[PDB]
Amino acid sequence: DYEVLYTIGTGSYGRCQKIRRGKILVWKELDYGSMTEAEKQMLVSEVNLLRELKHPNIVRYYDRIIDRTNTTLYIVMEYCEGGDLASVITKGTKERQYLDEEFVLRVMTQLTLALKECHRRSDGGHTVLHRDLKPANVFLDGKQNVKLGDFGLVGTPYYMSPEQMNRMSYNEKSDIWSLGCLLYELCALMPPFTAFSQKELAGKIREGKFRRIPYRYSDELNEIITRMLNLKDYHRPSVEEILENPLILEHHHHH
Ligand SMILES: CN(C)C(=O)c1cccc(Nc2nc(OCC3CCCCC3)c3[nH]cnc3n2)c1
Repeated sequence: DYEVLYTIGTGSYGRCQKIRRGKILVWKELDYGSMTEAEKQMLVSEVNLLRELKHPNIVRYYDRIIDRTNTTLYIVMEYCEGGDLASVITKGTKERQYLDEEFVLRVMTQLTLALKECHRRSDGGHTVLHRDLKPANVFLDGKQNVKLGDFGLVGTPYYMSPEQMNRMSYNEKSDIWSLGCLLYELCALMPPFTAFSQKELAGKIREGKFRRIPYRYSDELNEIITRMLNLKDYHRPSVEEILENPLILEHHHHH
């Protein structure tokens, strides 16, 4: 059993609390109480799927607690001392300091490794797609290594992939599109498409145009991020094609 320190916040899946076993962790509070037998069964399936993922750049699963009185499944996971990537981005904006290209390459490399484990399971395993890849779902450890978490169970691109816009199923290249949006935003300190309404946003995406990332950043880094933002999913690189990029070196794999 564990002790609750405080509530960190509330995600779309439910509340997340900082807890202590004296190992510091978090749990995600998944309330199955309004669910039918069928819906609860789906929940079990997804949680069992996600439970299997293991990777140094994926938030580590630790345990599950079934609390029948509270009608709640508590999913115990790694606490990430460094916070989220969103706060890094807002920090850069406030300080008027762009992130170093080296740090961007570390984030791109580690997130792509994380997604590689999902898209290409190292252990046989059923493929998983993240489905909610945005700076708020990317956490950081004490050394600011990437820990991808909060797997998916506005006038912002993150909630409009071209697959959504075209009524086609979310696929692995839809994850890559979101990765492109995220890395773009890390470099420019703003998303590649901005708008006041979904309609205006859809218009901007459909044109597929956006500013170059800042000239701080090499042509090679601009090109691979841009490639992830191709309108056609088959023009976007797979995780293997990303990792083959000449920019990505051994030391980008862990800091
Ligand atoms: C808003 N935010 C990221 C924080 O307050 C914060 C600050 C320092 C360390 C952490 N550390 C952390 N935060 C998490 O989820 C954050 C929570 C999720 C629901 C939406 C609001 C914010 C974690 N999930 C798994 N491991 C985690 N480690 C979070």
